[PDB]
Amino acid sequence: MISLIAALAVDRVIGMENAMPWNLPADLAWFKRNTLDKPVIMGRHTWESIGRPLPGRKNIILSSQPGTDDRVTWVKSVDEAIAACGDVPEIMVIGGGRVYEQFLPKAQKLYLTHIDAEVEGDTHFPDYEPDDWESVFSEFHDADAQNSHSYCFEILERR
Ligand SMILES: [Ca+2]
Repeated sequence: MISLIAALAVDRVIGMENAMPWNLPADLAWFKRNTLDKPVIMGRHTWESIGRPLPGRKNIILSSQPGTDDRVTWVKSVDEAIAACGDVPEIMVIGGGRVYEQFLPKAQKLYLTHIDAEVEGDTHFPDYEPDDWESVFSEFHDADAQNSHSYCFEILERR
């Protein structure tokens, strides 16, 4: 099964030109726990922003161009990205906006972090109809000494 994992603020904003104006270590723990030892699919832009391969995860990068980093696997299409993952229990799509948009229709589960922040962004998580999904897990947290804003984790399974 294919799953998407994403952190969205209001209006489904997931990305902008500059660094995000929030500090959320708790989402980073969440992210790590949910993707550990599972193959991750990402678009070129996200790859560039992370800058190194994610440790203890097979890394698949989608690009129309030839790859520039032999440490990861580069694919030229959605279908090949899938095939390069092999036979695994769960494939994680970690971004970005263009990528999620193409994988949403094939995903069976979503791992979302809702952040209570209003930011100007140029990238949005695709629109989804909550009714097509079953909320299997949800858990709210207030901002604290370590997390700049309140947030909520939620796990949705396709009905
Ligand atoms: Ca922003």
